[PDB]
Amino acid sequence: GNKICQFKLVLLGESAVGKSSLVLRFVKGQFHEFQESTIGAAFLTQTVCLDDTTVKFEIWDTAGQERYHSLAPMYYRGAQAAIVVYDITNEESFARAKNWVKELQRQASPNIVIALSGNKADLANKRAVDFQEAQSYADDNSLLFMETSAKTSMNVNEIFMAIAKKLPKN
Ligand SMILES: Nc1nc2c(ncn2[C@@H]2O[C@H](COP(=O)(O)OP(=O)(O)NP(=O)(O)O)[C@@H](O)[C@H]2O)c(=O)[nH]1
Ligand SMILES: [Mg+2]
Repeated sequence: GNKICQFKLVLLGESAVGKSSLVLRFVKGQFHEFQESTIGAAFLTQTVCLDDTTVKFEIWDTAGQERYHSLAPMYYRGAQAAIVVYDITNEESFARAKNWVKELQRQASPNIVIALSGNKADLANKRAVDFQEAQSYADDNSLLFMETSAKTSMNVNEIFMAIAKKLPKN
């Protein structure tokens, strides 16, 4: 089809949950076991086919370390969507994700679409966050939830595409 559109997506979450890995998997079909912690933010783009539309994702991959918290609004101001990422093996990272969700609900655009990624789902033998508990949390907060693995690719294209399908369209 011959339509085109573009939107801004921000990833937020505790350091080491796999934000950069998810973006690299989606954008480059790449996964690096040895990824350096991000400084401030990184920016990448992917263009995909969705139905009749060529959709360009402008992706802001934020640094999750607490020392960068005050920069976050620069990165989510203006975003049409967010993915808040946690690590399914780390309950504290899940708690931190909930606080990022609260911040977005209070301070981001009121029409932002927010997804929740329970990442590192390939490490389910070390699970700390019950799937159904996270799904219920997501449902109660109007969040798109998927468990993902940047390492295997599980649900990575799916979560990004599902967001793009739910961006307002008349
Ligand atoms: N097993 C597994 N490891 C993963 C997965 N996603 C990321 N990792 C690993 O987790 C580590 C941290 O990933 P990274 O993408 O740098 O995390 P981040 O959220 O961008 N960290 P920061 O916020 O500090 O930039 C890396 O060693 C990476 O290989 C995944 O789905 N499964
Ligand atoms: Mg990173």
